[PDB]
Amino acid sequence: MQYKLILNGKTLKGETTTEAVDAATAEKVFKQYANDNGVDGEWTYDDATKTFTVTEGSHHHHHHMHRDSCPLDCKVYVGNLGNNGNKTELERAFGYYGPLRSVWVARNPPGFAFVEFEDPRDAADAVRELDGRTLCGCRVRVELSNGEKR
RNA sequence: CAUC
Repeated sequence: MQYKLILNGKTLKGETTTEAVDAATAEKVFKQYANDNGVDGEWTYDDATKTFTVTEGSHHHHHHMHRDSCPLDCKVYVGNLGNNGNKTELERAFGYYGPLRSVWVARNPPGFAFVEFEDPRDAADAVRELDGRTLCGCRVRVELSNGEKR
């Protein structure tokens, strides 16, 4: 019986078919043809239209409509926290919403500090649920850090 | 939004 395959990639994309028994032969035929175009992403199958797919993430190229919202932008600010310069509380508070990359706190009876996350969405979620309330024992103004010029 |  014949089966289909789609090679959804950034630049090289396409589709083909083959005579097989089922996935037990189609899943060891398309593996060659896909690598001959050069795709080798998410190996998929549809059990109602009998059509494989391989949505690319292996030919080492991708871009879309993003720039000033990347892993570089993840720096954050926190202040009016309460008298604490030990980082541990705010560090687990930050990394709780999602993994950090760096944390800083000052030297003179502080209640003010700085932070950097790994995903800019970890910083965004943290900023959205750490602000204007309380964390250590104060009112926590929490913002993205303005401390850059590219 | 710096006390590094």
